[PDB]
Amino acid sequence: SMKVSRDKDGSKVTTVVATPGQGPDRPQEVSYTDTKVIGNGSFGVVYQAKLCDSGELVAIKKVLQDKRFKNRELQIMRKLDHCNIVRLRYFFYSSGEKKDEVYLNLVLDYVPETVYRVARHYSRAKQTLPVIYVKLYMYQLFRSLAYIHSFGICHRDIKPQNLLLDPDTAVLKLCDFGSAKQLVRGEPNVSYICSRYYRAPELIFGATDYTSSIDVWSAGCVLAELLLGQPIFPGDSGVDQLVEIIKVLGTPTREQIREMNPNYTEFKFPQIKAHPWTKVFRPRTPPEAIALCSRLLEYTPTARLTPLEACAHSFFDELRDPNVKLPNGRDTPALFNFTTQELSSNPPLATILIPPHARIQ
Amino acid sequence: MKVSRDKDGSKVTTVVATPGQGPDRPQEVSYTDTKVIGNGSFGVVYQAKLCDSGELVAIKKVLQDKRFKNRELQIMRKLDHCNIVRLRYFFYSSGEKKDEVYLNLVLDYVPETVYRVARHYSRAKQTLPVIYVKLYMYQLFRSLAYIHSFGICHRDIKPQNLLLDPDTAVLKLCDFGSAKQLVRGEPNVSYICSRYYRAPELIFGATDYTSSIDVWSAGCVLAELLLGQPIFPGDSGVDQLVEIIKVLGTPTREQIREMNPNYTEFKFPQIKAHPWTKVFRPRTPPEAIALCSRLLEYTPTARLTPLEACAHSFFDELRDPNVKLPNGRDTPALFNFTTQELSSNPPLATILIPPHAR
Ligand SMILES: O=C(NCCCN1CCN(c2cccc(Cl)c2Cl)CC1)n1c(=O)[nH]c2ccc(-c3cccnc3)cc21
Ligand SMILES: O=C(NCCCN1CCN(c2cccc(Cl)c2Cl)CC1)n1c(=O)[nH]c2ccc(-c3cccnc3)cc21
Repeated sequence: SMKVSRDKDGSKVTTVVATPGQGPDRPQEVSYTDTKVIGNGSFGVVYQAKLCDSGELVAIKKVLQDKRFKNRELQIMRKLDHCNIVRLRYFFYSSGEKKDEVYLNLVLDYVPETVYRVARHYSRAKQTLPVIYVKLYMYQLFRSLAYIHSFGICHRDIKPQNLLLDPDTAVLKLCDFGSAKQLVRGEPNVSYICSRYYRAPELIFGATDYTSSIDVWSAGCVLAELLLGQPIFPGDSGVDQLVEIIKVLGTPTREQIREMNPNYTEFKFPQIKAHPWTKVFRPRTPPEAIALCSRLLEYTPTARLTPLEACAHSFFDELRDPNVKLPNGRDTPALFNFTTQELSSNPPLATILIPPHARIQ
Repeated sequence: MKVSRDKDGSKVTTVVATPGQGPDRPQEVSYTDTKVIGNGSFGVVYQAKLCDSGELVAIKKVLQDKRFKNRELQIMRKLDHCNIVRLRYFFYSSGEKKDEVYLNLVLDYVPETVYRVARHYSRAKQTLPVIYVKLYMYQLFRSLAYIHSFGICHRDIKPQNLLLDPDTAVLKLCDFGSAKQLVRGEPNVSYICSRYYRAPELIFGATDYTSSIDVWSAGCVLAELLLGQPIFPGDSGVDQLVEIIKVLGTPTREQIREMNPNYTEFKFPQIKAHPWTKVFRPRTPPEAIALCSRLLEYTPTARLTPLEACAHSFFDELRDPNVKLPNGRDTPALFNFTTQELSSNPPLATILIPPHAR
């Protein structure tokens, strides 16, 4: 049930009764107006709306509700609370004319930009994003990956379109969990998740026993794309994607193929040596960024850095400097308020992750 | 290879190349006017002019593994069809720098592709006339019916790999770098075939697929030509599958088992079957929609064979004795079938060869 109405200057106003995303189930009277679509596709429509009272902008994701099982994205969104993940404020059910079908609406934070759009603005003008922003955007993404992985949840669709951005505050928030799923060892999972360009090689090889390290590969493809100005492993087919991976990483040894897809899909690749990673990027590319890419984009999934280990990489040392600031003068967003949940994968890493100045009493 | 010039300042290359569809007696071949016309993954595709007949040719240059023999070459020397690009010659040469051997494939030159022609009508906000949809689709099925009779699967049917001569309306299939003979019992990789056109059993990661993946990809080209845009788009397999469910409906558990037996352990939203007639524009011929529904089937064994598609009622206008091209010329070769081409279903010759043919 929803109650449509108007204000007194015009302005159509919708009022729903929604459940808080987190906390106890205390129903909520939420009124919003100025509804405008901000893109759809597959899952459904994603709207933008303005809250009537406070005037804040929010996003509403409207998908079809399977009457059999409850929506998996909703069960995950309610378990999550992190500064680098888009927050589920409320959620409610509704319809739309007859249909006899139920729609699930997820009221989330609104963030005005995406990494895809920002990287495209710089790419169209023949230039790359300033490295300080690349450090800030990837650190916050690796922080969000270390959080959901602590719960065993794999995003399974890391791409620049799913990385929201506030340009003023440099805050990054991961969004779109319609492909996320808790990965339990011994259980199989579908191999056709994740978008092109960013699929881990074990996904291209059709493996079903993959771990959360596929998110680390996809995040590594985002970092290299921001450095190169174009996707590092493009291709319209899995064969084309693999060729671009062989071009950089080299031919995968037989033991590396076993770690990816143990099924051995029965293919023989051309033998190409290892592209020295320094030749892949621009001349003035920071070598620490090149070092991070090589440690994220590894054939062997267990050899890739964990999200928490990526945050502690030397490429992010500038963010731990006490005098670091955004170019526009403001302070950096919160980068060191780690929780025990966040550090559970490797608590001793807090000796590096939390700089001394972040502990000044 | 011996680089030289003419006498007007043109630069001419002469190599000793082996005829593709011959015994094995190399000749001296000279070409000029070399220009890049394609690149990516495999290598570079050049265009050249034969110094004798002035005939335009395409040279596909790829790197050669010294271990095994290039599988594309071994397939090309076996093929001889009017709707498949012809391997005129092939030769080896150096390049790059680390003493690496390069294989060069001298093929036919066809000036246009289905992708580029369709992209023009899409930009101009119109649809390709159905007569051209008939001619292009028919010749593509004829090419698939040929290679499938050898057990060869193209595994990459897409409009970019469908060359077109606009004046003669001749279609020629090209790009066999993914082609492979599919033998029952042997597994084959599931990461072949380009996006938008991958068969559903490929998205499910099945390794026991048959030649019917080309038929699905063919059906995706037919739907795209009728719509003016891809019918099953998506940057991921989940997105591609959802667009398929919206048209075909939720596949029954029987259809899931026939697609990928492993059952990838996923549950899909229960969407009813979109009426095929509501997918296309109102003026779309019903015979075209009928052919699409018989190509884009969940169960791979339920899809039409390439030969059965050539005999579909959608191509009846092509068998009319008074059909002509919009530019006035006659239709190209459409009925010069061979015994090998019809081996899948010989009784179909009564329909495929109209009474007025030879
Ligand atoms: O996407 C967001 N913001 C984008 C900024 C505004 N842009 C959209 C409108 N526009 C635009 C875009 C393209 C072309 C044109 Cl011509 C135009 Cl005008 C300008 C740019 N989200 C946000 O803020 N909270 C969210 C919560 C969940 C999801 C989400 C997305 C996908 C799947 N599931 C959930 C997305 C957002
Ligand atoms: O592709 C072919 N013809 C079409 C070339 C496409 N364009 C034509 C002209 N043109 C262009 C023209 C006007 C404006 C603009 Cl703006 C432009 Cl760009 C530029 C190019 N092939 C051909 O004739 N024989 C082949 C043999 C093998 C392969 C092949 C391709 C991929 C993998 N393996 C084999 C391709 C051809």
